[PDB]
Amino acid sequence: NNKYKTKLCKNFARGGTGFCPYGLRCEFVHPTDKE
Ligand SMILES: [Zn+2]
Repeated sequence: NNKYKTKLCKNFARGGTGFCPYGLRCEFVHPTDKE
């Protein structure tokens, strides 16, 4: 289900930028990040 590391970025939150400045190195987990 969840290992608790599913922190959808404020960047990728609807109404935000949609781009994390950190990219892949972003600590916040993207909804794009699949297994
Ligand atoms: Zn991110």
